[PDB]
Amino acid sequence: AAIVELLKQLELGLVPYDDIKQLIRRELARRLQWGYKPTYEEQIAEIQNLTHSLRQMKIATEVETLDSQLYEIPIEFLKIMNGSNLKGSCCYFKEDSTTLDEAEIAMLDLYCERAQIQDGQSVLDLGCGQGALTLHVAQKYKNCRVTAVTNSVSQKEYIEEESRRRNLLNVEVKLADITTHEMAETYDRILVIELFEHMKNYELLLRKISEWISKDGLLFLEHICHKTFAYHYEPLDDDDWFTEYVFPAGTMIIPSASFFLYFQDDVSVVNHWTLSGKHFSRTNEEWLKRLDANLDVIKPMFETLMGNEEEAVKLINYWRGFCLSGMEMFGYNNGEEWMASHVLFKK
Amino acid sequence: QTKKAAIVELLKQLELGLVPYDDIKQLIRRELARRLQWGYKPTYEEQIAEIQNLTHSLRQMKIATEVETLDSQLYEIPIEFLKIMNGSNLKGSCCYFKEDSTTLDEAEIAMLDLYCERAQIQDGQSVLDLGCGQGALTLHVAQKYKNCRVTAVTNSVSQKEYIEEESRRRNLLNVEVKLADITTHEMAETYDRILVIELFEHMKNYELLLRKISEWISKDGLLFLEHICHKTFAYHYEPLDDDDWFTEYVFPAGTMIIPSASFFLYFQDDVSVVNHWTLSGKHFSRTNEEWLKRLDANLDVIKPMFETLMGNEEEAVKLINYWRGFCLSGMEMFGYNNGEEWMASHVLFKK
Ligand SMILES: Nc1ncnc2c1ncn2[C@@H]1O[C@H](CSCC[C@H](N)C(=O)O)[C@@H](O)[C@H]1O
Ligand SMILES: Nc1ncnc2c1ncn2[C@@H]1O[C@H](CSCC[C@H](N)C(=O)O)[C@@H](O)[C@H]1O
Ligand SMILES: COc1cc2c(cc1OC)C[N@@H+](C)CC2
Ligand SMILES: COc1cc2c(cc1OC)C[N@@H+](C)CC2
Repeated sequence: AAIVELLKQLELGLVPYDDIKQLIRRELARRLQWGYKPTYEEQIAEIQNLTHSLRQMKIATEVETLDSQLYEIPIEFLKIMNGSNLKGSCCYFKEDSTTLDEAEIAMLDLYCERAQIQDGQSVLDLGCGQGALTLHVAQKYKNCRVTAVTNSVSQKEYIEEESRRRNLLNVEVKLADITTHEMAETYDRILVIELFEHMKNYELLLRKISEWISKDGLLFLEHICHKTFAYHYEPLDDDDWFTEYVFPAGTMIIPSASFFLYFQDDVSVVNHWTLSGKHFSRTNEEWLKRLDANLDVIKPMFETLMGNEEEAVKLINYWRGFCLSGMEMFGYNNGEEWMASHVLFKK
Repeated sequence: QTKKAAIVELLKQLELGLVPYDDIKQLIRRELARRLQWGYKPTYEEQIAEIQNLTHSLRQMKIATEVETLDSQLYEIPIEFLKIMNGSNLKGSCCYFKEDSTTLDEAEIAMLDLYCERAQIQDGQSVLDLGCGQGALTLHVAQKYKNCRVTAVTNSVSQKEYIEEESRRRNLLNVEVKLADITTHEMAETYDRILVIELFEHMKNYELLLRKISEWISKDGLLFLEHICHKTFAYHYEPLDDDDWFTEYVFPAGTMIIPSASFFLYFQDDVSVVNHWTLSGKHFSRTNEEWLKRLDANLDVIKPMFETLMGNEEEAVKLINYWRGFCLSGMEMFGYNNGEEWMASHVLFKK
């Protein structure tokens, strides 16, 4: 009700950044109050309830209404906001000199390091995005056989096209929905960068993925998380505007750092890392600098995409919201609440 | 320099029973505080990396070290002493106090019931009790699941003693007891439910131990585990520094590990976690406290017993204050910060 006018102000870009950030922190602080429990017994039971609950769901509900609101994004826009590698996920900022572009590379190298990728292997990039990791792995290891899987077509066409121009003869893009796709091939490395947040039955999904791992192969998983608790992105109450601010409810789950430790039926954990929230926070902060600095080019292309001025404005302030959501959320408490998690699995 | 010698004087005062209970609790809390400080990390990244350093280093060890010198200093205790210090079932592990007026006996019973609930024992099952102690669980499960066939495993000639005798004395078919080093025991038998109550703390290489135990699980069988823990970090029970007198006060060096509550989540190569609970440190705190009350109230019968077992009053004194420090260590460690630091973890595994 009284949030209906806040959402409207945010749409019209009336609320300045300082004010936005503080209103967001208020919402985060309320989420921590909600998520943290007085006794560790309860805290653990809340993870046990969510794990058991997801085990009676389908691999992912509402699969490509997610992929037409987001992910079917103009390439030309993502080239403005994202870095050169078009990484649509956490980047890694070692030092403060670290630009967005280096931060992209740093994170991608770390993946290859931590997934233990060697020149002649089959490599599978599930939820490939704009192909940042696929192209990286292809340029880096000439004899690797990379297969990037997406359900989008704007993504598929770009990666295919980009391979050709970068002259990467070892990339293969496969258009499919992973929730229902079955493939009889098998791979030495499987890589999943921030896909699981959109899915539900991690048991069925990891059972499905476990079979695409050849013997002695490995599955590498990045997911954002909270340090301690886990939850569906669903409003706390009548006053929570932040949860559905950017992601439409039902599209998102925020795992605990330990979450997929509870899903080791068909894969077994080998290694586990986490990584400060300040990394994704700066990533978002550089995505935001990128919008605001290129408004002059963004407005006219938004203005033609939405044949309209009623709405070119709402879409630009949507993307600010995205950025400021990630900036403050993962930034919260010097990066020690919401953060990223890296898990390495064998069969 | 003199702080090394200050410590050794403290240790002998404790052996001689010259330090009042409150002074002991105060000093223990100071070490505890310092372990928390050494344990917690300023970034979560460093915290998780610490768990990985330990999970990985254990995988290169053997299943257990100091095995028979653990069965000698501890776990070969005269039963006559245990019936005084422990409650009716001689449970030498965490009991469950739901209400402020829960007795020790009641509390033993409540934990034992909770094990059967969480391991989902059912009247027609084959049950293996690894590291059975004085068989508090074996006898309990045996009793009113008459068509179970409980099997207890111990490397302690004194523990095989008491169970076999007290199991025919209560007119029980089911109970069978085997004397074996679990570190080296192989067996071609196979069980619907394997219960492990506070055994792993003495082990090292958990990947090798759990590989072995899973081979003893029947199809659709379960593994139920209890281990004490700290909620966040894990560690070998080795001294922080030279001023740490508490870490080796009770348990011999290199015989104990304190896992994180999350620890065995990382040892799932041959088993698979189905459920996971923790349980407030107030239960084991209160348990150790009820044990301590039972000592002091029966010094009249414990003193001659310890004289008879030792050869001289000097060592009988040292021994009774040993057991006091056992229970005091337990009280303060697990009751620390209202029981939300050191505590008990329950894990249910399938094959
Ligand atoms: N059900 C599904 N089937 C196939 N691909 C999916 C999918 N759901 C989401 N995706 C893809 O997975 C990606 C998750 S966002 C991650 C982007 C990319 N992995 C990167 O690192 O930059 C989206 O870009 C989308 O293309
Ligand atoms: N290496 C080893 N092999 C077999 N048993 C061992 C062992 N190390 C310790 N134990 C046994 O494991 C138990 C740990 S104390 C727990 C006692 C019992 N489970 C109870 O709850 O009452 C003791 O009985 C000890 O004798
Ligand atoms: C900006 O906030 C978020 C950004 C992203 C994610 C989650 C965010 O906040 C929870 C998920 N990744 C899959 C895509 C990027
Ligand atoms: C009293 O402190 C402890 C008691 C016991 C344990 C650990 C204790 O302190 C860490 C372990 N169980 C195996 C045996 C009982």
